[PDB]
Amino acid sequence: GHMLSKRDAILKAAVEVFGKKGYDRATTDEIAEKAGVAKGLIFHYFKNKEELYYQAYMSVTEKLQKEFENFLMKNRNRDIFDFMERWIEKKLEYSASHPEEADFLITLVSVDEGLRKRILLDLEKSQRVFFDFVREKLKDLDLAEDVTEEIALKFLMWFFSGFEEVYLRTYQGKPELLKRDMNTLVEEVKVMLRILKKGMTK
Amino acid sequence: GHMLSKRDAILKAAVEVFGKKGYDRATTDEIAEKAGVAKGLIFHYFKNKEELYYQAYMSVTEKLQKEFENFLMKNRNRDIFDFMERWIEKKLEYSASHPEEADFLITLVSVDEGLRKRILLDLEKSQRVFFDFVREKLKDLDLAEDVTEEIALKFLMWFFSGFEEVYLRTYQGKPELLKRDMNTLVEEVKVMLRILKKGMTK
Repeated sequence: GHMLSKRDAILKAAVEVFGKKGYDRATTDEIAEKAGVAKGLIFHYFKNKEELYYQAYMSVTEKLQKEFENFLMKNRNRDIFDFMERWIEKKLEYSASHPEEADFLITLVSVDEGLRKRILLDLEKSQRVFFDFVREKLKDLDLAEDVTEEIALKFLMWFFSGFEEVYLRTYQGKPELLKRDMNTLVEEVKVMLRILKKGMTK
Repeated sequence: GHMLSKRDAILKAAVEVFGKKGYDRATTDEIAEKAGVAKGLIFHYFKNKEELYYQAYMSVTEKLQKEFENFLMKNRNRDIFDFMERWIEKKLEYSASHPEEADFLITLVSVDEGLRKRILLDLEKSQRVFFDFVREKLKDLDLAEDVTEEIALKFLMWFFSGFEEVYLRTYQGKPELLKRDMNTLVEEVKVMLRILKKGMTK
């Protein structure tokens, strides 16, 4: 019976403690105890706590990216609002089923600005897949002749990404509550995208 | 030539260091050096760093509340979207002119959950003034017969409060950039509220 590589064990423990305590409050002593490794092995694979946080972050966002690209490739031809609605439903389900990953991702706010910036630069190339897709699909739309593709794209991304942020924070450490509110959230999201569509297009 | 009371000097220094470093990284040693007081006087007026953060937070949100209630009392009779547009313009101006307060307020995310929760409970009574006002003005509207006052109010507050959050973070430590982007931001905000209005109402 094979176990996790020592690297993946550290990363899973990292995802857990960081998510619980936050970056600043978490200790690599604790992450190592939790991983069932000697304090010094964190140093071998990672060098320092900042680098641990960073690889942990890339490792989780890499998982998410694969999910997304599969979804993209299957639902590419959909109407852009239908696309987003469906995608949000899917992220809602991931989050309730992967609460430790969820709690961890939302910790990106509380890290020193230089660490956070590094992550967003190294992440820009992947987040631009969804961004370029929407920008593309917006061309197939009848935009209200006071609304720029720029404003539409801006509004749409901000709805999409702030919604993520709002529920992750509201339901941090409370997965069963998210699950209880799932159906309502999905229906609220539906109407909201229908408001954007209507207000946004001719 | 009278100076700040020692309490207000501590609080102003608190607002500055917390805003710079964040709650966890900031030290009360540093706040006291910065305030030109002995390390022990923080303890006399405040007891601990958590309590310092909390009074600092109440003190800044108390300033904001007075601004808001004056604005409310003058612009009470406006159309609710016109009201919000104007209010956002005003908050944009405050923030660029009071960048240290701005940077400080956005630190509420990175504090331990129990401190953050305390602040939001003690703050609920004041934030409900704006909330109850909007809820009230929404009754004077022709809501699209798939849109509940609940969803409308939810969408409107989330636009309003996430916009605050987005610009505070985007322009953290960069007041002259906010000022440069002011006019564009105000115009983007205008169109976005016009999209909500249109999508939201008959």
